[PDB]
Amino acid sequence: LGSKLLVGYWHNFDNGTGIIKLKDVSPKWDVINVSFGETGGDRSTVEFSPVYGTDADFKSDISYLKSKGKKVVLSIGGQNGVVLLPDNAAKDRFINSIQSLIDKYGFDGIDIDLQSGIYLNGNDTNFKNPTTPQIVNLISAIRTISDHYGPDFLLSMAPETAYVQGGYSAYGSIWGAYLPIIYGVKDKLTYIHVQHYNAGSGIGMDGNNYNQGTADYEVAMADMLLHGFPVGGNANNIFPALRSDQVMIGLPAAPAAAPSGGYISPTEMKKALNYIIKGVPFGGKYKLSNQSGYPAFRGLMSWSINWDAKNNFEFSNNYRTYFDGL
Ligand SMILES: CC(=O)N[C@@H]1[C@@H](O)[C@H](O[C@@H]2O[C@H](CO)[C@@H](O)[C@H](O)[C@H]2NC(C)=O)[C@@H](CO)O[C@H]1O
Repeated sequence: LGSKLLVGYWHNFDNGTGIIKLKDVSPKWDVINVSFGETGGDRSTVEFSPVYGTDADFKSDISYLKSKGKKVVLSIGGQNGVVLLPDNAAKDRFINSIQSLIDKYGFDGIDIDLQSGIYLNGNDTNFKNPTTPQIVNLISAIRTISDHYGPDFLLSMAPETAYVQGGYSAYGSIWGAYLPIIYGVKDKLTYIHVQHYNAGSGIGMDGNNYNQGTADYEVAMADMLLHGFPVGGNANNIFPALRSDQVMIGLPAAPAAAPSGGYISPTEMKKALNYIIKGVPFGGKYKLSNQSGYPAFRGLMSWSINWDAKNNFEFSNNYRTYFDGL
């Protein structure tokens, strides 16, 4: 896996942007997050069927990409996905159904993109030791699935900001709810790409409010994970820094990819990237915690490959050239 990645979500569906067959995906993407595994009635058995091709065709397309150095990852969740693991039985259905799918298609890893059904219960106050079954069991399942595969099974996650940086303001309900998951699987975690979009405003470690889609916002939000931060207003409850190589930023490929805002122009985003990676500022209001940068910052994720293809390949072309240019 390269040191500066472009991770692109791939639509296993036509939402009007069309279907791109796997071999027609731009090689600028290093990792392809196939979207999405979802559940039926039991909310625990994950299901997936390719939007084009026989199962064997799709598996073959995945093998081809892998032969080219690309990673093809199964994403679980997104917008409409629901996974509920109230008990061990549900956890086991989740584990087994996901392993079967990885075995069936040869996926390189999994991406956790669960955006519903995840809450810190009352009394669940310690991110190092969660008590909410959904959280405890998700952690357990993720470790178990990761441990079912070889030395470079890829694990990623794409939580919304409330679940992560939100933990700076509160710890309970959705606020900070992915912190225990991140912490619980950090030794297996390849990288996390929080969704810096459909997000409104975020509070930086300088206590200031930042608006999504601005360079300052992107730096302030990433710095939380790069530096670590106190949780829920408690100076004595510090969430530790992840490895810089575990930190990515998730962005919309085009304005329309995130209908509630979040899109940032590459020209503005490169300002943020230069500051995060090299400690080179751009006259912004946010001050980076390490003013000489975090060189090992892992790269950018985008929703999505399909949106990118529809937007003059702006995201993939701009950021591949930027990262290659470093
Ligand atoms: C990772 C990620 O961006 N997850 C969310 C996306 O799922 C979501 O895109 C929407 O996904 C739906 C399936 O879950 C599609 O039906 C829907 O068409 C698609 N919407 C668009 C505009 O592409 C994005 C939307 O910005 O939000 C993410 O949170």
